[PDB]
Amino acid sequence: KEIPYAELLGILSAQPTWDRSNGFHSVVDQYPEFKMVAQQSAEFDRDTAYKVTEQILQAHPEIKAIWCGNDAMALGAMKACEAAGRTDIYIFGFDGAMVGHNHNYYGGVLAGEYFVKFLKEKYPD
Amino acid sequence: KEIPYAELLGILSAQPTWDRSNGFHSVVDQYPEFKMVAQQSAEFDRDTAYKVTEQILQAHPEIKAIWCGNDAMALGAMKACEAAGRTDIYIFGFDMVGHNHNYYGGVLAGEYFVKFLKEKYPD
Repeated sequence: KEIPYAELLGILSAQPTWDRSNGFHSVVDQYPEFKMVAQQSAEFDRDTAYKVTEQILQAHPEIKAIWCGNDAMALGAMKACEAAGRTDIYIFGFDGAMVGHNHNYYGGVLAGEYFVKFLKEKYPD
Repeated sequence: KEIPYAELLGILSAQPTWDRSNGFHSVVDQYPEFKMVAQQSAEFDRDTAYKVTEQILQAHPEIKAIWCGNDAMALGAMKACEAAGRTDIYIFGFDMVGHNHNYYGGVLAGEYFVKFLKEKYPD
């Protein structure tokens, strides 16, 4: 039933962080089977994402996926999963590159659609 | 030895959030005994802070203090601490090439946070 996941946020003071995450959540939050059990900044950085993911894996072992606000954080997350033997966890991300929406928000929307479609196929009810 | 704490940030897209937090950290980060174990927006909102703090207290029972980017969040955090029986936790709050008023308010709040907590928890 439930698909628990974690999210790695970018730098909290940087607008791309909010736009990517908000776009992602505009989609994923419509599918209540997806449960965000952890959400933390990894500062758009690979080494920080490794450290943060290592901690998330210990506190929330049930996660099936991690969505990341840039490629560097996804790479660090993937390394941490490998180091923990958690090669089962799926890693996703969007790297980019106010009234209305922009590039980072729409990219988060499309990334969220893919995240839902992929994970509902792997983990149907 | 160490003094773990949590920070409740304002609305992430609002510049006062960052001026206040950056001024606070310009002081606190110089003192290595203070360790920020959780940092999360509570949207400058009391009821959001209540819910966010309830979650932080369960993930990070080691915390001895919470610093908040406005009064509304401090009040929500205080209520959450009471609800969890954690009346031991101290709550604090305050309500770009140059520096501005919110930054200097954060600096003064951080100086007070350090002084107060170092008197409560001396080496």
